[PDB]
Amino acid sequence: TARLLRAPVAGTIKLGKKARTRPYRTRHGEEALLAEANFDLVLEGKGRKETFAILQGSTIFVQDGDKVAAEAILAEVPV
Repeated sequence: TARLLRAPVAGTIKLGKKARTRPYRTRHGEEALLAEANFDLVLEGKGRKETFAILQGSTIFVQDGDKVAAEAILAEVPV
């Protein structure tokens, strides 16, 4: 019922100014974040900047400034 968003490349996470998040314990008991507004998540790769539309109600598994590897889970987006 939800799509998983993964990092296409290694890079650093920028949540941005429009981002509104807050603590969230997922259905599997993991400590994460809940998007309480629509915002763009940014992944700064070496060769390109990737940007992802995040919907209100999405789970966010990363924090601003995190360094992530390619294929790391970034978010779970309800459909």
